[PDB]
Amino acid sequence: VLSEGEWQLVLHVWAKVEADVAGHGQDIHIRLYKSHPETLEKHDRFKHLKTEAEMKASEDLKKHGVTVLTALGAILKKKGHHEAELKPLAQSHATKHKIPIKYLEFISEAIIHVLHSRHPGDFGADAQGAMNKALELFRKDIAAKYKELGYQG
Ligand code: HEM
Ligand SMILES: [O]
Repeated sequence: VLSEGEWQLVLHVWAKVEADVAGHGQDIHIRLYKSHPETLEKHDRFKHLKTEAEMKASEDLKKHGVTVLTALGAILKKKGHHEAELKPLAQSHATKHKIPIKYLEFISEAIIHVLHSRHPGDFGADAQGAMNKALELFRKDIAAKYKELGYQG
């Protein structure tokens, strides 16, 4: 649904994330947990972290951020052909972690906020539009996989 040109913008900005995976991971999760504190209760391994300082001091959270962004980066680089990458993710998030689709909108907001926060120059109107479209397709496809697993999250 994205043009080849929009995908180049998504991957261009993604390389900036890859220059600091762990720092982007942290900032996205702190944003997620600070703005949507109910998501913290679904991150049972992190729910004891109540302050942004406790969160930034958690090397465990920092590691998880790398795991999330690494997985998300692999999806974005497939330019929409991510069936195989989304399958394990939908399986675990729908059946094991029980993360609703709405929480994916929340982390999507957080990703975009952090990207603009760190790269206001490269992440302009067009890049934001493309990244929003890419994250939108990601949630759309993963919601379809949720239903196929019988969980509508
Ligand atoms: C872009 C969106 C997301 C991506 C790419 C992502 C990716 C991952 C990956 C790769 C794992 C480890 C393997 C697995 O169990 O599937 C994981 C674990 C997990 N994710 Fe997600 N995730 C996303 C969003 C979320 C959100 C919004 C939550 C809400 C709290 C969440 C909750 C969890 C939990 C609870 C685990 C298990 C961690 C543990 O207890 O060790 N995920 N995620
Ligand atoms: O995650």
